[PDB]
Formats: sequence, C-alpha cells, structure tokens
Amino acid sequence: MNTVRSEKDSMGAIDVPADKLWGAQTQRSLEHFRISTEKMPTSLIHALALTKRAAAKVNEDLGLLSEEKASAIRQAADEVLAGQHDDEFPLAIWQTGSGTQSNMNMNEVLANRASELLGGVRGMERKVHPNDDVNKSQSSNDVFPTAMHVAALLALRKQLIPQLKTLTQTLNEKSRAFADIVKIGRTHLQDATPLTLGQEISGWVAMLEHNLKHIEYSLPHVAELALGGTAVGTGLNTHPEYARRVADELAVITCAPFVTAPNKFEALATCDALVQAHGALKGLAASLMKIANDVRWLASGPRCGIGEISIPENEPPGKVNPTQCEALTMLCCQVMGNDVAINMGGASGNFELNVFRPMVIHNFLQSVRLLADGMESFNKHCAVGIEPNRERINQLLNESLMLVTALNTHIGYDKAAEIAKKAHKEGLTLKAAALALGYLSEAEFDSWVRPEQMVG
Amino acid sequence: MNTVRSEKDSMGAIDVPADKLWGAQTQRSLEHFRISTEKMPTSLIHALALTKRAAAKVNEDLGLLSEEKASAIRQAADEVLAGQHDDEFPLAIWQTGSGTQSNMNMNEVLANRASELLGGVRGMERKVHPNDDVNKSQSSNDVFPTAMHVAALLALRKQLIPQLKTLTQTLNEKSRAFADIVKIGRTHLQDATPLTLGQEISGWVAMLEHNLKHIEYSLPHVAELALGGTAVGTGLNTHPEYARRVADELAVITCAPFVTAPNKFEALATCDALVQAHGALKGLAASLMKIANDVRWLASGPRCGIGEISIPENEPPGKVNPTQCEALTMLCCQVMGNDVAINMGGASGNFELNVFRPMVIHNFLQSVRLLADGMESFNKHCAVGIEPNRERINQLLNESLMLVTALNTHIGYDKAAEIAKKAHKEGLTLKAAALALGYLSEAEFDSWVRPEQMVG
Amino acid sequence: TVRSEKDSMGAIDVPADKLWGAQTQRSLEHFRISTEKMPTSLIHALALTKRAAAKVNEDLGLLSEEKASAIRQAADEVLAGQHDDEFPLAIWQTGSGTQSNMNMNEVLANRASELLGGVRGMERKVHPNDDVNKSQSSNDVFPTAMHVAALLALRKQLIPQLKTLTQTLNEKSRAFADIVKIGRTHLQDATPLTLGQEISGWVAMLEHNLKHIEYSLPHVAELALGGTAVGTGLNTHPEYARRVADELAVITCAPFVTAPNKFEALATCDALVQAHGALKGLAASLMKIANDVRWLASGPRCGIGEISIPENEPGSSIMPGKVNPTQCEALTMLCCQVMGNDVAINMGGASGNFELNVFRPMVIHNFLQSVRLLADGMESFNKHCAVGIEPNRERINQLLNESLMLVTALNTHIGYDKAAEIAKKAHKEGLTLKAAALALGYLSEAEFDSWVRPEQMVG
Amino acid sequence: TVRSEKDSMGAIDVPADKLWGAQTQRSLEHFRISTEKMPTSLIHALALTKRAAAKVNEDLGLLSEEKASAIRQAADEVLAGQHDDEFPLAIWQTGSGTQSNMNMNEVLANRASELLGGVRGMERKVHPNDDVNKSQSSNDVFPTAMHVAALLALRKQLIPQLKTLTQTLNEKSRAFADIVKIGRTHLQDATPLTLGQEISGWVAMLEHNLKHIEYSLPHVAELALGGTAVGTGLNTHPEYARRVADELAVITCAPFVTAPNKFEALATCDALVQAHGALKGLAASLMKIANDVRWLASGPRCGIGEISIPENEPGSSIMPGKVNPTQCEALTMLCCQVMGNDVAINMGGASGNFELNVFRPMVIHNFLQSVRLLADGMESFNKHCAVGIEPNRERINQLLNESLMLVTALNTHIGYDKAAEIAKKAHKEGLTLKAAALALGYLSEAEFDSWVRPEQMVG
Repeated sequence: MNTVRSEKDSMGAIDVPADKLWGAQTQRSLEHFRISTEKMPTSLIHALALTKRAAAKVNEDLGLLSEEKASAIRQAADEVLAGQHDDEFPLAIWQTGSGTQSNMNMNEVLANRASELLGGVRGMERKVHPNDDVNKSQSSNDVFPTAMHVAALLALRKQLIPQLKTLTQTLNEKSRAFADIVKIGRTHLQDATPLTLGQEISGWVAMLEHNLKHIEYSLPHVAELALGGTAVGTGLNTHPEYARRVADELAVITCAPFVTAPNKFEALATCDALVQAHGALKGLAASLMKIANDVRWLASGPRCGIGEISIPENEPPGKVNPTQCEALTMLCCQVMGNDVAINMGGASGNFELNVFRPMVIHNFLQSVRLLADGMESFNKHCAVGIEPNRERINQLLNESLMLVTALNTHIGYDKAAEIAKKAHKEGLTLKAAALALGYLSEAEFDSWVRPEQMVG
Repeated sequence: MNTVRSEKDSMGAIDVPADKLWGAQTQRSLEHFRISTEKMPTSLIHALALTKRAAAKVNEDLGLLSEEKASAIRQAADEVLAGQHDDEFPLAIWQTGSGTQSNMNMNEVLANRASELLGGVRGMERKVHPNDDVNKSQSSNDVFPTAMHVAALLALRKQLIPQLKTLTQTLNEKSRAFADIVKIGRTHLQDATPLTLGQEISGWVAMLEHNLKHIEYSLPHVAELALGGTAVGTGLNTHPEYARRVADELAVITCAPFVTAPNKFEALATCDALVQAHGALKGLAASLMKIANDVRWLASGPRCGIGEISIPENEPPGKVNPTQCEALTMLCCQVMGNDVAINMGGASGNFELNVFRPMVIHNFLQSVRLLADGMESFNKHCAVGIEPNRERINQLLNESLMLVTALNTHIGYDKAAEIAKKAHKEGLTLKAAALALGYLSEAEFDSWVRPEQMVG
Repeated sequence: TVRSEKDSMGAIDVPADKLWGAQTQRSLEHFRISTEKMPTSLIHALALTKRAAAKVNEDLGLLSEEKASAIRQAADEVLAGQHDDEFPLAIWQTGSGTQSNMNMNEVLANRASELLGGVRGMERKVHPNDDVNKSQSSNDVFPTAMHVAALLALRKQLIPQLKTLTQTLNEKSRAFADIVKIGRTHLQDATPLTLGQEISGWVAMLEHNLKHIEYSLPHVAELALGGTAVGTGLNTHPEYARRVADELAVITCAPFVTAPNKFEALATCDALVQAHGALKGLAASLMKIANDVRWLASGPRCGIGEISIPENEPGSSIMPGKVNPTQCEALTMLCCQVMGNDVAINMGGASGNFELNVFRPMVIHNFLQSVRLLADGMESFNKHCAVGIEPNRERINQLLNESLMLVTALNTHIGYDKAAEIAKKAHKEGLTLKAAALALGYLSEAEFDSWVRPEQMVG
Repeated sequence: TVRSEKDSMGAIDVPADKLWGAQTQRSLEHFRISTEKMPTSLIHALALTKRAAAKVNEDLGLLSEEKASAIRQAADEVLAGQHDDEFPLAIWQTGSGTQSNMNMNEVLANRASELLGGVRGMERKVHPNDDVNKSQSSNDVFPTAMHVAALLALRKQLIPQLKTLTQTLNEKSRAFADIVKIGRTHLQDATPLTLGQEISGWVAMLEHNLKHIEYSLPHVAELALGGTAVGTGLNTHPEYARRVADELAVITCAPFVTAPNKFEALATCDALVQAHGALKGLAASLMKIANDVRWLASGPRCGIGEISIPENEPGSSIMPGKVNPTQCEALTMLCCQVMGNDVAINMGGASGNFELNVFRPMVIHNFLQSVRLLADGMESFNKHCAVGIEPNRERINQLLNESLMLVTALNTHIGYDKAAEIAKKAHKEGLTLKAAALALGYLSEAEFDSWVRPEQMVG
C-alpha cells in the first residue's frame, strides 16, 4: 500500500504504511537498520506476545490496568499467537542490542490492535497505548530477556527434546534388531577386532541418551525469568508481588516451569543461561556429526566403499547419495559456529545490561530449529530404514585378518601369527593360508573361527 | 493453490503446486528437508541463473544447443535475474551437501518457463528439458561451486568494497576535521599521554584501509570457477574449449574478472578460496568491533561516562543509546561464528567433492551482507555525524595528571613529580598543586603546559 | 651412555640414564611437533590408571604379587614427582594416545624391574606390554586417564578456586550493600542501584556456573577401562571393568564408575565436550566480571573511577595514580583462550569414526589447559585484585548526584511534566537537577533534599 | 643465595644466580597462571628489538658506545641460547606485555653490566629503563617483537616446510599420472580420475595456500616501534622509528618497515588476525589432504586400501598389516588446534580499546603456536608419510573394474538404454558390467575390452 498513516513518538511524527498495525518506533527501526535479511523468528515474536499477555493479566490483577484494556490486549496477543499478524513484525536481528525496538514493535501492534478491538482506531487517536498500557510495569531491559528465555525453553521442551527422544528410540530398535550381526571393528580407520552391528549402534544410542541428560540439566537456568527487574534489576516502579505473579502467569499459559530469576542483576547483565544451554547443544552437534558420519561411511558404495549397511534412497545406477547425513553434518557445523557467536555476545555484557541480545537469541533459536528438525528429518528419512547388507558384512569379516586369534587356543599363538603373516604377505584369506601350511583342515577352521564368540 | 500438477523424474511421479514452475526434484527436496527456515539467498539464486545463462550461450556457440532453446533459456534466466520468480526457489540450505537440489531447482524452473516462452507448457509435455537442455555440459558438482564463487565475488565487489570505501572516506574527513583537537590518551583504560582526536580517528581509517587491501588480495582465488570440471574434475563429456568459454561468458555478463580454475580438482574438492576470503572478513569484523566500541565508549554519558564525542540520536532526558554501534558489534560476533562454521565445512571435503557447500555459502554470503549493510548503516546513521564535545574533552585533559611532563624542562623532573604526587594524593589539579607548593605562577603554568605541543 | 632396546621393528638406542624404552624412543623421532607435551595432571592420571590395573590384575590372579607391587611402587614414584623427565612425548602424536600409553608402560616396567633387584632394558624383570599393559588397550587406557585427570582437576583445582572467589565477592557485596551508585545500560547513565547489588550479580553468576560445572561431573566420572580395543572387552575378566573403576575410586577418593556403554566411551569425547561447555560458560561470566572491575576502576581522572583496585606493579614517579588493571588483563586473555580451546575440542569431539575417537591428545591438552587457566586465573584474580576492591565513595556520589537520572523522584511531588522540564533545562544549560529546579522556582532547596532520595530508588 | 633488587615499590629478593630484576620477580608472584611462557621465538624477537634500539640510540648520540655494545652483546647471548632460563614469566600477564618487556630490560642490563666489568643487581653499570628501554615503551616494544617473531617464523619455518611438502606431492602426482582409479563424490562410487590428478588437487591447494600466506606478510612487516606510549612518538627523535625498522631489517635480513600509522599499530593486532586467517585456511586444506591419505590407506582389507603409507610404529605379530595412519592423526589434531587458536586470536584482536590493544601475550602465544604446529606438522607429515605414499595397483584396478561406473563407455556403441540395462542387471544380480553384458548378449568379450577404456575416461 502506498497510502500512509502518521504515527508519533517523543521524537516526532513518521509515516507508516496505512495497512500496518505498528507505530513510530517500529518504523524508525525498520528504516534505520536495513542490515541483511535476518528478522526475529516467529518463536521469539510469540514469546514476546506471551510476555505481554502475562503482564496484562497481572497488571489487571494488581488493579493497575483496567479490565477492558487488559482483556483487549490479551485478545490482540492471542491473535499474534494464532498466526494472524506475522507481517506486523518487520524488524531486523541487527537492531539495538537490548531488543528495545522489537519490544516497542509488540507494544505498538498490540496497542493499535487492542484499540480496534475496543471499537477504536489505529494511530494517534488509539484507545490503548503502547507505553502506558501495553508496556505497563515493564522495561525493554527485562521484557526482551524474558522473551528470549520463554522462546528458548519452549523450543527445547516442545521441539528438540521430543525429536531427540524419537531418534533415540529408533536407533535403540535398530540396535536390538541387529544385536546378533557380527561385523569388523574399525579403529584409526583400520580393520580391528569384531563387534556386533547392534553394539555399534548402541554407542549411538548411549550418546543420544547422555545428550538428553545434559540438555535437561540446562533447563532450570533458562526457566529463570528477568521480568520484574525493570531497567537495572532493582524492580523500581513495580509492585512487590509483580515479578512472582508474572512468572506464575507465564507458567500457567505455557505449561512450562518458569520462575522469577532469584538475582535480577545476573538476569539482566548476562546471557549466561543461554551460553550454558548452548554448550549442551554443541555437544549434541558433535555427537550427531559422528553418528551421521558413521551412517554415511558404513553405507558408502555401492562397490568401492564399505557398504555394510543400506539407507533409504529418497531422491534420484547404484549411486545413493546420503543426503540426510549431509544436511545433518552441515547443520552440526552451523551449531558450532553459532556457539562462538553466542559466547562472544555472552562474554560482552557491561554493567547493568547485556546488549548483544538479538544476536544471541537469533543464534540460539536457530540451533534449536536445526537440531530439532534435523533429528526429525534424519529419523524419518534415514534412521528408520537402516538395514544391514549381511552378505557384504560377512565378506569383509571373513576376508579380514582379524579373526585369527580364534586359532590361538587350538594351534598356539606362534602358528596363528605365522598364518596371519602369510595371509597378509601373499594376499590370502586366513583359511587359505592355514590350509596351505597344513596346520588345520577346513572343517577345523570353520568349527574354531566363530565370530559370534568374539564379541563378549 | 490446492490443485496439483504431476511432475516426473527417474524415481517416479510427484505432485507439485499447479501455479509453480519447479519440477519433481525440487518437490522431493522441499518435502524431504523441512529443516529450519534458512533458504538459498537471492544472490545465490541469481548466481545460479547467471551460470545457466552462460552455459546456454556457450552450448549454443559450440553447436550443442539449438538457438531456439538457448535463447528461451536465457530469457527465462533473465526473468529470474529481474526478480520475477523469487517464489519459485523454495529449497532449504540444509539439503544435499553438493547443492544438487538447488541446481535441479534452477534447471526445472528454467526448463518449464522456457517451454512456455516457446509456446509450450510447463510439466511433462514441456518443450525444454531440465537435464538434457538446461543442464547440458554440466554437473551439480561444478555448477554449485561456480554459483558460490559468482555470488561471492559479485557481493564483495558490488556491496562490501564500496561500503568499506565510503565509511573509510567519512572517517578520513573526520580525522582531518578534528586534527587539532587534543584529548587524553587511554591505555589499559587508564589516562595516558595525549593525542589528537584526529590522530585517534586516523587509526580507524588506517585499519579500514588495511582491511580493504586484505579483502582485495582474496579476490583472485574466488574468481576461479569450477565450471567445466563436471563430475570429478576431469571434464569428461565437455568440449575442450567449454571451460574457458563459459568463464569468459560469465566475465562478460557480470563485468567481473572470472577465470576458469587452473586445477578443477582443488575447485571441486574444497571451498578453500572462500575459507581464505572469509579470513579477511573476520579480520574486518575484529577491526569494526574495535571502531564501534571506541565510538560508543567515547560517546558514553551524558554525565557518568567519557562523553568526549556526540553521535546522532536516531530513536527516542539525555540518554542516547548508541544503537548503530550495538547492531555493528552484534554482527561482528556473527561473522566470527560464521567463520568457524565455514572452517569446519572447508576442512571436511572427501576425495573428489566437498559436500558442505550450502552451509559454507549460506554463512559466507550472510557475512558479506552483514558487513556491507552494517558499514552502510553505521556510516549514514552514525559516522557522518560524529562531533567532538570540546568543553568536555578539555575538562578531562586539564583535570588529568598527564600533562605534568610539560613542566620538566621548566622546573625539573623532581619538582614536576612532586606536583603530580601531591595532586593525586590530595585530589587537586596539577595547577592547584603547583601553586600550593609555590613552584610557579598561574601565568607560567598556562604558558608552559601546552597540550598542542605534546602530540608530535 | 646409551642402551639398546627392542620392539617388534627391531633395536634402537635409548639414553642409558632414561627409563623409557624402544617405542617411546621411536615416538621421539616421529612426532617432533612444536613444544606441547602431556601435562603433569595427565601423566599422573596415567600412572594412577596403571596402578589400579595392576592391583586388579593381582586380585584376579593374572599378575604376580611381586610384579603388581613393584608396578604400583613405580607408579607412586611418578605421582611423587620423581620421574617428570621420563615423559618427553608431544601432544601431537598418535590420536589414540598409544605413544604416551607405551611411554608409561616402558617407564613403569623398567623402574619396577629395578625395584625387584633387576635392571632397566631388555633384561628387565617386568615387561611393558605383558605386565604393565595386562588386560588393557591404549584404546581404553588413554580415555580413562583423560577422565581421571579431568575429574580430579575440576574437583581439586577449579571448583575450590571458584568457591573461594565467590566467597570474596559475596563479602564485598554485603560490605557495599548501602552504597548507591549510578546504573549503566548501553554504557549510558541509568537509574541507580547499590554497588552491593551490582556485585551480587557477579556472585550469582559464579554460583550458577558452579552448578553447571557440577552437572557435568557424573559423565566425566564414567571410565572406558575394560572396553579394551573396540568396546566388547574381549579377552578380559568379566569383573575387571567394575573392579578397576572401584579401585580408581578408592585411590583417588573420587566417584569413578565404569562407563555403562563402552562403545560411547571409546568412540567419543562427549563427556569432555559437554564439560568444556560449562567451562566456556564460566569464561564468558569471568570476562564480564573482569571487564566490570577494570572499567569501574578506570581513571584515575578520565574514566569511571568508582572503585579502586590493588596496585601490584611499579609505576613511574611522574605518573602517580596510573594503576593498570593487570589481573583483569590476564583474566580476560585466558577467557579468550578458553573460547578457542572449546572450538578445538568441539572439532575433535565431532570427528570420531566407528569404534574409536582418535583426536584425544589434542582434546585433553585443551581441556586440562582450560582448567589450569580458569583455576589459576580465579586464584590470581581473587588474591591480587578481588580481595582488595574498595569503593571511591566521593566519586560514586559525585557521579550519582551530578547525573540527570534522579529526576523521576520528583514525579509524584510536582508531576511528570515539571520534572521533565527540570531535567531538560539541566541538560540544556549544564546544570545540576537541583540547580535547574531552583532556577525554575519549582521547589525549594529543602524540598529537593527531602524528595530526591537515591537510597529510596534501589528497590 | 639471594640478592636484593629495587623498583619504585621497594626492595625484593631475587635469586642470586638469575639475571632478572625486581619487576620480573614481582611478576612471578602475581601471574602464577598455568604453565605457558613466552616461546623462544618471541624471546629472541624481544632481544633483537632491544639490540636494534641500542644501535639506533647509539647512532643518535643518546646512548654511550660502551653501553650500546654491551647491550648488543648480551642480546646476542640470548639469541645464542645462553639465557633461556632467565625468562620465567607466564603468557598470562599484563596485556601489553610490559612484564616480558621488563624481563628483557633487566636481564640485558644486569648481563651488560657484567660485560662492562660490573656486577648484576643494584650496583649495575647498565640500567634496565634508562639504558635498555631508552626511547621505548612496553606499548610499542611488545607489538614490534610480536611482528618480528611472526614474520621470521613464517619466512624461516612455515613457508620452507610448505614448499617442501608441495614438492613431494608434486613428484607423487607426476609419478602416478597414469594410474586410473575410481572417483568418489558424497563418499559414493563416481566416474574415474587418475591418482596423479587427485594428488594434483592437493598440490594446487598447497600452492594456493602459499600465495595467501605470502599476501599476509607485508602487513606483519609493519612495526610499531617509535609510536611509544600512544602512537605520537612523544619524546623520541624524528628519525628513530625509520632507523630502528631499518636496523631490524638489516640484522634479520627481512623486509621490516615502520608502520605508516602507529595508532593502528598500537591499538590493534589486525595484521596477525589477518595472517592467522591464512593459517586457518592452510589448516583446513591440510585436514582434507590428511583425511584423503588415511582414508585411501584404510584397511588392509575392510576399507579402501588404494594406497600404502610407511609403517613407523611397531605392531603385534598376530596383527600384521594393521598400519595406523599416525602422521595423519597428529596432523588432523593440530589442524583442529589452529582453528581454535584462530577464535582466541579473533576475540583478542576484536578487543582493543582506544590507544592500545592489551590482549597481546595471548594473541602471540596462539599465533606462534599455530606456526610451530603447521611448520613442524608439515615437516613430520612429509618426512614420515608423504614421501612414502605408494599405490596399491592391484587393489586400485580391482575397485575400478568391479565397479559400475565405467558403463557410460558403452553409450556411443550400444546406446544409452542398453548400457543402463547392463548396469542395472549387474547391480541387481551382483555381476560385473562385463558379465551382465555378456549374459544379455549385448556385446562380445572383445567388444567390451575394446569399448570400455578407463584411460580414455579421465579427460
């Protein structure tokens, strides 16, 4: 739309698009921070709306906000949460370091929309006011960190942890299914003593179980909310019950165990909870990288690699590219880079406020999307369909030199070592070398060399 | 649109939206890699279209593609470059690690659209074919690295370097404007011997000049193109002149000095040129971080910080938050994290192909957008308006202890040191301490203690 | 001056006055890379692992009492600092740590032979592989030593120093609980808080970090020993893995347990990737605290200057009062180091293949360095800086009261509009808030002193 | 056994048998952090900087000939390895490097005094600040020593080793130019190329890296010396900065120049952030090359096994043919280290304030470590692995010809459809391409041998 509406703040008037619900401060941010393409993610917009909805409820409870205004603000916020206003949040990640401008974006959109819901209009004649009403009892300095932790905790609980559990269950099923398939071990990339395919997969399972525990340990700190610390952490200009009440209300409307931060100075001056929680996520990325690499190397072929397993072929001779493994290894690199950006932002607070916050939460929520969706994708498009190539597994095992120790108790170490050395030097199987030396019969070799007895 | 069109590839048929121009392989990628929200950036889509346009021209020159088809493909590509088809490229960064699926996305969209341009239709009855026509003489393995370098070199030449030069010029103007304003030095954050504000700013200028040179040194390697190496670098199934011809044609239509890579194995197996070029970008990020921090610390106040300079106040007592500095310091952290992701991807090639490519170019082009747009924003909304607070600069200088050495040649080191120690112990100015001891008159102090003689 | 030792590749000359053997000597000619060697903590953890393995092997009837006792005595000599020069190998060796495993096997075998009345060298009475390495692989020994060194370093160095620094800052927070100062957000003047409140943020950060570090300890306490080459424990007694974890727990007094999944224990460094995540969290917190301290102490005249710190280095007599915050500089530098170390660790931890992660010397080099840096850095910062933090009460009050931030105390007395008018005239004309108020006749001097109370503005 | 030395804080006991003074002794009690000290390269660069400053100060008539000569002689003793134990200070010190600057001033002053027939200690004839530090600040000395050490290490260690490894791999590429092998993309069988072509990719990578490293050298050659405390050169001779850069260029034979902007030179570590960017590029290239080598050598029976590498470590007689790629492991580990070091450097380089970057000991510790790792790692990988790479010609040909990838050679002879039909039956039934072709009667044995030529499929 070309037509404009004049919106005002303490700096003066500025034109906004007539068909939009934001106000003067959103427009100034939009115009002054035309930096790349990264915007607040929907999860964070929703967390800001939840924060305003909770603040409106508590302000009404405390007699600070009229029922009529509080109810209209909560209705406007519910419209945002229902996906009706995604285009009303146009601001960049690369804005003021406190997130003030996105706080004001929510204040302006909710105020203009709440005014409409009370039979009023958007703009200067509005019935509901962004600062006096929607931002009542609040500062950008405690709202934006609150929205960061609300978005982060809900994403971990509702997306990442469920997908981690699902992938773990699938691989546990595979470990059980393949518990009796003996295969060659590999250490240093070299043929090594055998283990079962189920044992190898049980390592992946145990990795994902350990990662879940580490991620769970990080959740209580992310559950601490800054809301109520206002500008510098003292809670100046708040009711003494407000901080506990608004954390309780957020816990009610999200069904997550939010609590008010016991030290609001730590809560405002740092992103420490997110630095620590992302430490657990980069641990998961290192684990998933290893699992994804094992899968694609074991599936490599079809004839000039390892080829011990097959994976589902999802996108169009015999060349099956392990594309889910590639997407997953790529996003694991991304999580490692994101951790460095977060660490720099988290290390860079000054005095009463950390002002690297849009960048920190942009990276953090991206890592959660990547790991959650990446595990979901890898599970349904790869892991559920992993199958052994039993003939190839057996070919590699039986043509290796690593079953030779099964001969020791029968013919002695010295003759067994002689057989292995002859096989290696002359390019023979262990059986052919042993027969050539006359040290055993073929029936004895087949009776004695039992891989299923060599895996514990 | 709910209605579908059936599109086919070697795997079978799949439904695509009837109002879209992509084909079966795009649809499979869209459905199989629902991972987060990051998609190919427009710069990369354009670079893929340029690559197809150049290949079509050369294939026609070599008698391998009919004029009618080549002209229609180039027309379709020009529509993409003109911004008419942005919604036809729906694929995620987190796809196959070669970028095959986005290569096929361009092949399918250009083929379906070129078919329409020849009076045909989109879909299975098309007159122009994604693989046989649009991908003629090509592999995903040399197309996607080519598009990576085309996008990267053009972004560096057309966005980043011009904005770097502009910011450098502004700060050079400020350095000249403030060449005679003496201010207190600060080392270790402690008061130190003086320098002029122009000298201090000249350090920022020299930093940006050095960064431009480092960035320029990285451009020749990015200008090397993989196109013509086909699947593994040998150029099997290409005309012997094709690699040089298509690099020449890309140089023509982009006005940039693209050349064919002298070693196609290095070009396919690595992202080394981008690892190195991003090394120069993280150098620029470290420089810009320092410059941005100097600006916001020198502007800090209005009464309880340093306050030696003022900056433009762009968004609404006396509290001017340095929001451009905050956006810039945040994106500098992002570039550092992006470098780690790129380094991991670049270190992780195997044999004939590096398959971490969508992630590498996603990070690289993001860093270029952030640095280019961040410098553009910081320049126009902050740097052009930096002004000294001359009274505050002089207050700090004259009330410091650091002008005392101007007394040495007049009264001797021992008396000058005595004056400084008395001033420090008793909370006096140097002048008040010197007068209290009777070692000089006020006229002598004012005549002898000349900061403009202490800066070289 | 040299003796001839042998391994399966043949004979090689070894310095007669050293206790290592042929394989260690070979490693010295093949891995001459930079200057970083195994740290003493890791050497000690390797000796503890061999000491425990010998005890359990003796318990199970696999190793004779005289050999097991001599191996334990030689290991105790290593732990007692008698053999630091017997471990010359680079970090940059075989990625499983085989060479350092064999270094310990050879030193302990040659020394145990002497303790039994024998000699070092090929006539030795105790044998590096058959005796000192019995029931073991390099594959499960080296990750065991990694976790023993890591857990003990966290328990015995880092966590005590973290608690000590926290207690110091908690005392400072209480001592300065009533000192009102100007807040700063975005580096700009902001509403007040007490110096004690500000320091209480630092304290809460260190308390949270301690919890995060504690959460990482159970996984590090899981030991690979008993998984042998690929995790199956082939050729080992079924009780060996539990017994050797129990023995390590006894002799170290730390809660070591056998890893419930030996394949995860051999194929990854996941416990250390996770534990180092908590350490880089502590580095980001310490960076912030150290930066607050040095910015608050900046000056003495052209910075903030709200606190003083101890002056530990000599200055020039003509520059009295220049106090560089050198403890803050050492601490912020090592915090950068921990962030870089984390990336190296993450790359190594992401890079296991199949049954074994072979990035292990590098991973543990970084991890133990970060622990030394953080533990020693916290000790140094505490002793030489934090214990001596003092307020500059006159400067704090000058900044607070000459600022514009106390104007909101006038709201409920003369309304928002009059108070704003006071702040703008003070700013515009360079006046104090009281001056711009008296000049506009909006209150008397006594009303200002009564209404504008910073001690009533900190919650 | 001790002597009493003094600085402006008073007297302190110093070991009588050491050459440092009061300030170095104080640093030893205040910076007891971890184990990392200044590396020898940096100590030598500091001694060279003092040697050059003394020469120029003598030229300008500021320092007596006998003192300047004695200082230069003492510096030459440091360069000759006679005083390594006189530099005990941690990396984790004052962020300007003041303490190590004073360490060199005190050692050279005390030793120069002895060379003049005097003694060490407070009766010395040569004075650490007035003589050895004349015309200098820690602020411009330490960045000068950083760049001297960095440039010389790149010129004298890293670049020679890079060239040596490149030449070895170039010889291997030519030697194996006619050996056709199976390509691999996405880890999957792909169309053929020669082993020489594959190795030529490694060579081209190392050649490109050399160019990138060379591009970083001019900025590192810019020296801060002459900027003194804040960059203005206050209290220095107008020719001093050029003269001392010229003198360093003479005595090192390297193209040092005075930094054209001393404020950039003092306030940043930008040259080293940029130069380390090229080193992490080399680390990513070396990681890839090392991984190709160890994957291509994997086996001996259940991996790829296309090449053999030297076996440098002993194995077990019952496991012949297990050759761990231990040089590849050391090299990939140190490449991870370089990536982490880059992050530490970037954080330090981003963190200057106003006139001085005070993250410098940490920055140069990382930078010089990366140079040692890459130079020594390339030397080790070359000598103990790359020079011995050989093809397993039978295995290469087995993989190539038992694969499905040569089927496209049949296209122009029997059409696309028949060739595809051959590949699918071979895959479906586990046949060779020739077997599935003869079985379907689409060609004779002689037509297959004539048509399917891998040596005609590599461009």
